[PDB]
Amino acid sequence: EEKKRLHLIIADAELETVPPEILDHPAIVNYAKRRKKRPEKIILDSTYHHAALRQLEDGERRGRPDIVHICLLNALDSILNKEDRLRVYVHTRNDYVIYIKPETRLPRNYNRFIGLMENLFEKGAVPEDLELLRMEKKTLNELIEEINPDVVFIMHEEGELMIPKNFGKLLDKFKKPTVIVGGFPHGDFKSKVDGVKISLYREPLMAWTIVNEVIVSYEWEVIKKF
Amino acid sequence: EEKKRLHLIIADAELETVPPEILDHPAIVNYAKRRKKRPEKIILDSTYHHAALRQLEDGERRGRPDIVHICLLNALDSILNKEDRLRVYVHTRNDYVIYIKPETRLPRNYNRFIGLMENLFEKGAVPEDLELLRMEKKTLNELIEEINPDVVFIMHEEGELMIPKNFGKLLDKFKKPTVIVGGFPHGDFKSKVDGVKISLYREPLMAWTIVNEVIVSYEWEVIKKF
Ligand SMILES: Nc1ncnc2c1ncn2[C@@H]1O[C@H](CO)[C@@H](O)[C@H]1O
Ligand SMILES: Nc1ncnc2c1ncn2[C@@H]1O[C@H](CO)[C@@H](O)[C@H]1O
Ligand SMILES: O=S([O-])[O-]
Ligand SMILES: O=S([O-])[O-]
Ligand SMILES: O=S([O-])[O-]
Ligand SMILES: O=S([O-])[O-]
Ligand SMILES: [Cl-]
Ligand SMILES: [Cl-]
Repeated sequence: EEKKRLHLIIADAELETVPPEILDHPAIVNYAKRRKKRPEKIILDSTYHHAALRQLEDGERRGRPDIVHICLLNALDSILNKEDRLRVYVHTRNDYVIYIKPETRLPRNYNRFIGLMENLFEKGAVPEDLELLRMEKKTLNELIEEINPDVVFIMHEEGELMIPKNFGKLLDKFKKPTVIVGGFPHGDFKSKVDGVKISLYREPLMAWTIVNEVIVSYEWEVIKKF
Repeated sequence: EEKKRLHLIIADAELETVPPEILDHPAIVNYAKRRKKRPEKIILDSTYHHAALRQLEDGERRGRPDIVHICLLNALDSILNKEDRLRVYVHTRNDYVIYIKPETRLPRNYNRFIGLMENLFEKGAVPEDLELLRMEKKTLNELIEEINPDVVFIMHEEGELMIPKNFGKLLDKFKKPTVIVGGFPHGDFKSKVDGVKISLYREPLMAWTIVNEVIVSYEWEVIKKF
């Protein structure tokens, strides 16, 4: 825990159980009936639950646990992760953080991932002994305080434009760089924290693409055998 | 169609409708009843269908359409794709090929992706006019013949070890390099074609990780503004 590592936060993520406001919406009730599950225990998924989101605040961007899934598959299966050069976290839109042990094997199947998220939200930590995933009430600033990095970067389409290769070289100049990528499909961050905004392209990209550019660019600097 | 581009083939992919042999397996019948769908029309998914795979040849590696989904999300959302430097194809374990127009927006949600695959397998091309996805009976060699590349690389854990950065530099020395990545979770390729085997790491990696390493490494060579 003294070697250089990237601390990557997928932040303001659209990962939540079904909003209390819409628990009785027919599309929710029908879905939960079919799944034989209590609605309040179910992970919100706009693919199934869109009809119920029409009237919800930010309804159009909520319920995107797919973004976290694909980001985490990309991050945890990375060479950077295997070389013990990555720590990854999820901060959700409702100010919960998920801590992930680096050795975690995330379900490749999305539906199995959702099942895992349902278990995590219910029990607070999974599995019982290992606690490969652990969740608690926490703001993005509180998380950053815990990491105590020497620099915070916020990946932002409007930030300082950098060639991805060059951003990797920049990250390798720090001991404990934190990079924040939004876990939401469009719009602004909800959590304004101090950090350096960095663009890698002058068009919007998906979170997983940004994850890949950052991780791969860093890999080729920080792993001396590369 | 004269600029350098990477032609990326996700090959021998575990993407198929339910095997004829197991259509009457209870786990298949129950699943298809629940989905109100004809079993033969359903995409095989080991997450739901594993009980029926126990006795099938290669049962343990079949029904992994998740691998294709995550590979294609990674490929199509890439900067390389946006710069018109990528052509991507799927060749399946049953000798079908899927051609993908570069502008295709793949469903981010896995279950919506499966629905799209069901439609594609049924109709041969989707959507009706656009034909962003098109499928036909075809071997991997026949596909390579169509591409007519100046080099074929086969990403293989046992191949010539290369630093990913350096493989990108190598790819940029060709006009029309084809790269093959297996779309199967473990084991050997089924389709032996002529090509140069390249390892990027001396441990096994998932297909999507290899996809990211290849695409990102190439990007930083082939896109002159990088
Ligand atoms: N062009 C871009 N450069 C850098 N980060 C980006 C870009 N497009 C999107 N992102 C990041 O991905 C998230 C999801 O699109 C955004 O909240 C942001 O963190
Ligand atoms: N270490 C590796 N180097 C290169 N390609 C690999 C490696 N591990 C797996 N692959 C590729 O990913 C596919 C799925 O693991 C394999 O069939 C192969 O194409
Ligand atoms: O059955 S309820 O606890 O999901
Ligand atoms: O990893 S499991 O979801 O196939
Ligand atoms: O209803 S059957 O055609 O899937
Ligand atoms: O892109 S759709 O699957 O959310
Ligand atoms: Cl929540
Ligand atoms: Cl098939």
